[PDB]
Amino acid sequence: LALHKVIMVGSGGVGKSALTLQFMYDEFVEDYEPTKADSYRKKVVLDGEEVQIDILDTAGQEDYAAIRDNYFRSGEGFLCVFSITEMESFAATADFREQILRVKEDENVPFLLVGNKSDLEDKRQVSVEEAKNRAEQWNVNYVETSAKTRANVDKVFFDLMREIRARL
Ligand SMILES: Nc1nc2c(ncn2[C@@H]2O[C@H](COP(=O)(O)OP(=O)(O)O)[C@@H](O)[C@H]2O)c(=O)[nH]1
Ligand SMILES: *S(=O)(=O)c1ccc(S(=O)(=O)Nc2ncccc2Cl)cc1
Ligand SMILES: [Ca+2]
Ligand SMILES: [Cl-]
Repeated sequence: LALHKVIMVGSGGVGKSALTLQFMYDEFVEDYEPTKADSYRKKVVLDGEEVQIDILDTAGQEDYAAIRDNYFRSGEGFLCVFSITEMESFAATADFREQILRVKEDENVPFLLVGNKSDLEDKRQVSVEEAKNRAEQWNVNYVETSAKTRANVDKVFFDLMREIRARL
């Protein structure tokens, strides 16, 4: 099977693990150890083709730059997550983008900008407009998700795999 290597990136508390666990296990998991990184593998039928998705749920603990870069080098696509309720997590996505680009050397690397916690509209700090503008500047798609309601969870994983399939 095609193996699509996906890496979750984003600053702390944005929903990397919650998104991953909703996708993997159809549960909203609210207390996942913030410092625990893990890998997940699932067989999925992508546009009618059985493939395997491998998800690296990063947790920020790899501070050694060479090792962090080695992990990103092995990734084929990235879900770059921020929380719509934390402006600083949106700002932080620039850093992950730069890190990925330094390693992958390809501005067209499969990459979605993911604004999570869309079920907390009353706590929004990041406008849809400014996130769409950033996605336009980077030539990536912007999708808002909720790990709590499952809104667009399958979409971001499947659309990232579609980019991996098309581009690689
Ligand atoms: N309401 C809401 N809470 C969320 C959502 N995603 C994550 N959370 C909560 O935000 C906290 C941190 O999420 P987590 O996935 O552990 O963040 P990580 O550090 O990026 O892996 C947890 O308490 C989650 O329950 C979401 O879409 N909606
Ligand atoms: S490794 O498999 O021993 C390993 C994987 C992931 C981490 S981390 O998620 O805590 N940190 C990390 N890893 C890759 C890219 C960025 C970041 Cl922050 C640590 C070890
Ligand atoms: Ca986590
Ligand atoms: Cl792992």
